[PDB]
Amino acid sequence: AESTLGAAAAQSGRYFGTAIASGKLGDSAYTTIASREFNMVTAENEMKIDATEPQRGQFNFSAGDRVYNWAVQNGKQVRGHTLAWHSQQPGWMQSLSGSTLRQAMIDHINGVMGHYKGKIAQWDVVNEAFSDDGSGGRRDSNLQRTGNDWIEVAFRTARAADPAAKLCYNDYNIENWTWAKTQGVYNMVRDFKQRGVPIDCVGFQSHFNSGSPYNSNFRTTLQNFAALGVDVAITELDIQGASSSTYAAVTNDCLAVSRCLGITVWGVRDTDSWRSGDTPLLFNGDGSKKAAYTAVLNALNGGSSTPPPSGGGQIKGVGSGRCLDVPNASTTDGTQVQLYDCHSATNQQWTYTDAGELRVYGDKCLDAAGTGNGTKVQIYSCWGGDNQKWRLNSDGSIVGVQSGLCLDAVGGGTANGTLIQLYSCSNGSNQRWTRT
Amino acid sequence: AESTLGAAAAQSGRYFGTAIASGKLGDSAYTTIASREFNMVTAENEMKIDATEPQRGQFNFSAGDRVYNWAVQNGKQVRGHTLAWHSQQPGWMQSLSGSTLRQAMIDHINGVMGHYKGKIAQWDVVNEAFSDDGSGGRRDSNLQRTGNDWIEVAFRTARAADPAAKLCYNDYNIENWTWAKTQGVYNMVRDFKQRGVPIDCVGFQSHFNSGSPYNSNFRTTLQNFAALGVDVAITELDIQGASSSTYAAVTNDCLAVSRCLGITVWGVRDTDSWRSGDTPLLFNGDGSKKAAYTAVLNALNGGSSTPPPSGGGQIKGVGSGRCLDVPNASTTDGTQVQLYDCHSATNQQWTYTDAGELRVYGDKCLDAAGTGNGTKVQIYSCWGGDNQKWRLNSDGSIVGVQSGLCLDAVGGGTANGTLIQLYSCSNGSNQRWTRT
Ligand SMILES: O[C@@H]1[C@@H](O)[C@H](O[C@@H]2CO[C@@H](O[C@@H]3CO[C@@H](O)[C@H](O)[C@H]3O)[C@H](O)[C@H]2O)OC[C@H]1O
Ligand SMILES: O[C@@H]1[C@@H](O)[C@H](O[C@@H]2CO[C@@H](O[C@@H]3CO[C@@H](O)[C@H](O)[C@H]3O)[C@H](O)[C@H]2O)OC[C@H]1O
Ligand SMILES: O[C@@H]1[C@@H](O)[C@H](O[C@@H]2CO[C@@H](O[C@@H]3CO[C@@H](O)[C@H](O)[C@H]3O)[C@H](O)[C@H]2O)OC[C@H]1O
Ligand SMILES: O[C@@H]1[C@@H](O)[C@H](O[C@@H]2CO[C@@H](O)[C@H](O)[C@H]2O)OC[C@H]1O
Ligand SMILES: O[C@@H]1[C@@H](O)[C@H](O[C@@H]2CO[C@@H](O)[C@H](O)[C@H]2O)OC[C@H]1O
Ligand SMILES: O[C@@H]1[C@@H](O)[C@H](O[C@@H]2CO[C@@H](O)[C@H](O)[C@H]2O)OC[C@H]1O
Ligand SMILES: O[C@@H]1[C@@H](O)[C@H](O)OC[C@H]1O
Ligand SMILES: O[C@@H]1[C@@H](O)[C@H](O)OC[C@H]1O
Repeated sequence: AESTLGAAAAQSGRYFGTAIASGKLGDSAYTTIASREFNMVTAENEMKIDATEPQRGQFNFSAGDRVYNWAVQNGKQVRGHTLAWHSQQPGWMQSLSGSTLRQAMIDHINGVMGHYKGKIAQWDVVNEAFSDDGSGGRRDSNLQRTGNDWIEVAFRTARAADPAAKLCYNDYNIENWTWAKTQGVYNMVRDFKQRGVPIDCVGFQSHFNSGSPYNSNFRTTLQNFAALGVDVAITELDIQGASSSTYAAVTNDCLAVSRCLGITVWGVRDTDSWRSGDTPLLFNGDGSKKAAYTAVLNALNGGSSTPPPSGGGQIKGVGSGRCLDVPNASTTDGTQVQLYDCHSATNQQWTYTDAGELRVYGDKCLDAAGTGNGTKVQIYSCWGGDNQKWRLNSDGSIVGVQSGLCLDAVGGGTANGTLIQLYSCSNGSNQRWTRT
Repeated sequence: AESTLGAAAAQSGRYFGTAIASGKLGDSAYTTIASREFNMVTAENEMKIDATEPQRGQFNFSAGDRVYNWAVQNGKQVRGHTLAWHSQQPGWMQSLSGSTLRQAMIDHINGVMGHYKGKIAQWDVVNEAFSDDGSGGRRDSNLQRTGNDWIEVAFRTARAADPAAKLCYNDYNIENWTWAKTQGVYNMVRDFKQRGVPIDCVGFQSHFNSGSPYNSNFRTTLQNFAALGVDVAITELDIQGASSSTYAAVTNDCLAVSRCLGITVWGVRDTDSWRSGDTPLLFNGDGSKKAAYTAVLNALNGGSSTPPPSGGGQIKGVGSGRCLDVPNASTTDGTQVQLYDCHSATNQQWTYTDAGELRVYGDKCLDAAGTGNGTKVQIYSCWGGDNQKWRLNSDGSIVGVQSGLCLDAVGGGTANGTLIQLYSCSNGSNQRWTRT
């Protein structure tokens, strides 16, 4: 079922999930995508400390169960997030310290895991316990101030509460092997395994942005932890800008490590993101698939046999043999493109950007002035509009992110001068193109 | 005066205005920008038919004077918009026809211009009277069915009401000289001027987008109308995606036409735009100046003494005599840039795009990881974020759109390897650059 992320992921024995917000489950557009694309669910906030234990000793699972129920009803496994954490603690817990806090921490773990016993695949037992100052030490929080052994205690408590669950330590900025934080978590996990402290997995949040960017050494980081005898999981994936290349790279890294269980993107649509401003997810506001969605799916399906055109390249249609060409190498906005015999000419050299654009001349974008059939495909100044973004389907077609339509040679004409338009996608040779 | 659009425009005897919404005059961030940047105002809706005459015979100038007064008290002239139009007519007018309507049009023109007699610089007497079907003929409206001569009557009536006001015919899609609509309006005005019909100006709304793209022949259109003996004005300018080149082009088209009175953009911030989705204005919602803002300001001030580079060029520091360089021509995201002896190489070839990016390698963007002083300036995959958009100030400084900070050579360093950071613009030589 290589047509959806979850099913594609399943072809390598992995899962592909998302974070579900219970308040969005009544949104049909939202649930339609969520249910179809993922086979793993994480509650975005519903299973956190403040949501599950509002007052000390009083547990509440109405919010968490709404997410859980929806997940199982739709055939998805669930990752519990999160049991021990310095953030989003209910007021009563924030005011605790020392042994009083230590026991509350333990009491909380028993209460939540007990309620969900035998129903959770993975639990992020402890979340973000290391600092970002750069020395890879522990984050100073009320939890850490109860004693360095609090994490160990949390894991032992969790194991006893629900032995069927995989116990994960979850954190961010621990993807780049060169960062001190990453090495600090490694040493802790190694220490745990050596002394018999219960831990089965390490979750790498994977919140990538220009501040803490993706680095190919992520694969080694994954291998390094995997070699300690624990599984690894990409738990909260989102990339600032949503580079197609970066999304594909992350996917291939996980697929390269046998112990990488799966990938969870932190949200469904960009509009649902905790950082919508970074348009970091795979679907945009209107629910359409972004260029990065296609790159992720293709990556899950094993990628392509031959490497795409590195910088520049021509787009040749199979049912014509001609290359996508801008009439008379013009650079005037609003110029409808056409089919024409191939040759070395800039007005026939298109570049597919990580943003999903098909640029010509370096700053002119394949543009669609409309969303319906017949819409002329032209060139317009690049500005990032969804009508300037395209997805390159494995079947050789090129669909408009905004329109959902495919680049179509009018009347299936193959002769030179044949204009390009937007028409319902098919499989006709007048809609398939070959990178070169 | 050359730090604000209005002032820069004033240098050539022109003006630079915007459309003011009475409901936003209580928003200090709105007015802080409006009062500072523009010296001409058009009420976005407050002076239209339905707003000034909710019932035949009874005029309500409250909202209108609110805008007019704010304008005058803040040193701005006013464009009256608009006296006779098929849109936004009150309910009672939308039903009138023939004679009674013709008389209603006249009375309305008399009432409004009477109230504002001698206070209005330009009045859009007639708005959008030609259709977009491609015939080049009049639009079929209750107003047109009263007699093809309605437009002539409106102008004769207007001249009578207030002879001190320049009377304009305003429309959209009349910017491209090759369009039939444009010719339809051209012939009418030519006829009017010959037969003596009182008309002083033609307003070009200038709403450019992928559907009706800006075309360089726009200057030809302006020059052809100017030749007829009428003034011309860019009345409701907004460019989809707000390309710097296009904004600069339209500005130069006006500066090249002795009869072009000035330029008005249809709104203050992108969030105030009637078409926010197209982010077609000069200011972002947070109030920051967009790349296009600087392109317009530079254009109004007479452009750069030397013709700016055309994609893929070097950026050399004035104080160091060294170029903006990507260490070892690395392509990895997060790599901070440096200064280095200038030489022909891709890691020194920067392309400034219409969106305001400084690209390298084709799909890598000069990127600011944060917004405070000391923020590292690096390269990151291009995605259109404001932390990847820059303004090329005429003084040679390069300011980040998001941060409002200038590219800065750390500690005024001048040697190879000096790193680049963001910092408060200081006019220092380590913040000045020459593009070649
Ligand atoms: O709630 C959590 C967020 O607070 C957390 O924020 C991360 C903070 O660090 C960011 O990267 C920094 C970039 O600048 C360097 O100097 C710092 O050393 C880096 O840590 C990172 O991008 C943010 O996401 O993210 C996880 C949330 O749960
Ligand atoms: O007002 C509260 C909101 O600010 C709060 O926002 C949530 C904060 O956590 C987000 O998820 C985290 C992302 O970073 C990872 O490192 C963490 O592990 C995640 O838990 C979540 O997406 C936001 O919605 O939600 C509750 C509001 O009351
Ligand atoms: O609900 C009403 C709104 O829909 C209405 O929107 C205004 C419509 O006119 C816009 O200005 C015109 C843009 O097109 C040009 O050709 C015309 O000449 C302009 O007048 C204006 O910006 C919108 O706000 O406003 C009133 C609401 O009640
Ligand atoms: O205007 C006409 C187009 O609308 C028409 O479009 C075709 C519809 O059927 C699809 O299978 C074809 O691929 C598509 O081109 O083509 C003829 C043109 O005159
Ligand atoms: O209300 C009017 C709009 O309907 C009008 O729309 C234009 C129609 O033609 C297209 O080519 C243009 O892109 C589009 O803006 O614009 C003027 C406005 O007053
Ligand atoms: O390289 C940086 C200098 O360019 C920077 O210069 C300061 C800019 O702001 C002005 O108000 C100060 O007077 C001036 O010194 O200082 C920091 C340095 O790293
Ligand atoms: O765009 C076409 C150009 O590429 C070709 O060389 O000559 C014919 C033109 O229409
Ligand atoms: O990036 C620099 C490169 O351009 C120069 O040639 O050698 C030194 C490098 O740091």
